[PDB]
Amino acid sequence: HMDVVIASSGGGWQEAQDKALWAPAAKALNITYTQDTFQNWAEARAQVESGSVTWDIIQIGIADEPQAKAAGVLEKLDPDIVNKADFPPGSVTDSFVANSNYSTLIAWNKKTYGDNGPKSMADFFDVKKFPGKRALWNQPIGMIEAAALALGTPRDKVYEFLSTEEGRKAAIAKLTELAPSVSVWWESGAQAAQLIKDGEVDMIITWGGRVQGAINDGANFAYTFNDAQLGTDGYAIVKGAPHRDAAMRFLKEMSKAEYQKDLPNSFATAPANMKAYDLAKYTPEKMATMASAPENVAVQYSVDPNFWAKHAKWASEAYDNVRLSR
Ligand SMILES: NC(=O)CC[C@H](NC[C@@]1(O)OC[C@@H](O)[C@@H](O)[C@@H]1O)C(=O)O
Ligand SMILES: [Ca+2]
Ligand SMILES: [Ca+2]
Repeated sequence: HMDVVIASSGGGWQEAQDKALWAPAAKALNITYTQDTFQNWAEARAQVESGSVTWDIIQIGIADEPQAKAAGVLEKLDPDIVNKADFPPGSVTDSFVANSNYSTLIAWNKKTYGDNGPKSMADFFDVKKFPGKRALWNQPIGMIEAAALALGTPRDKVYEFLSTEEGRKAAIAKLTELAPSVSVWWESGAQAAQLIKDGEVDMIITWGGRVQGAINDGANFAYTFNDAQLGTDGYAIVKGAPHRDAAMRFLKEMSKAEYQKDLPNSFATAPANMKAYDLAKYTPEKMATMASAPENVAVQYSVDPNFWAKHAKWASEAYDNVRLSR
């Protein structure tokens, strides 16, 4: 009840944040903290709506931020919590501080397809060319866009296509056509990593760090950055946080280059603080696994928070219908 409560999505990703950021920053500030886990920012909304907020810091996505901010779920962060020039443009708002870049990408089972696995969203959606069990997230960010890409939309026109009612309906129709081949709608990064380790799916759209972690654990899977979504993860403080002031100081400390440099030590993620790269001096081998590496960025498209700030409610309901058809 006296400790700052920080929450992310568990598994290897939470363990990496706790080791590189939370435990060293709390030690430097001589403070005590408690961890929690959640999969959707709507759980932070529920706390705000119930009138009993227990979480202080929440780890959310860059495209969750406009929605959460509009719903009054987030506190406004103190000015100069970070220097905006040290982070990618748009990754730091008045209610969010980025901690990393990651990819929502295609991974496939080498026992099923060998080296000849799906290398694009058109291939992921091609049950004729690639027969097998698919796994998709139970939340729509990266999933609606995957269907738009599968329909032939160029990566740079994804959100131009999803700007019309016609494009949005076509993306849902493409997901509905794929739905009978979707054996599991994964709910957490650790569950997606477990599906990969057990070879329970033939192909999956999930986060790069989770995929690489499963492969490091022995999974006979391969993956590509082609047609992947370049995402941004970060921190926000819950509106009415019981330890708001202490949380603000903790978030300021953990955003520093000295902690950020250690974030990809074992977990395949890309630090958001640009000064971390100079401090750590990552090997080319290390850089190649990073979502934000130039060669990887070249075959990706960035998530658009402006799209999600407008059509999240529609996407949630329509995507729920696609999954509820099973
Ligand atoms: N930054 C990273 O490298 C990790 C990427 C990825 N994070 C995705 C996430 O932030 O997306 C929005 C929310 O669903 C979160 O629960 C989740 O941790 C993961 O958990 O694997
Ligand atoms: Ca994991
Ligand atoms: Ca990951």
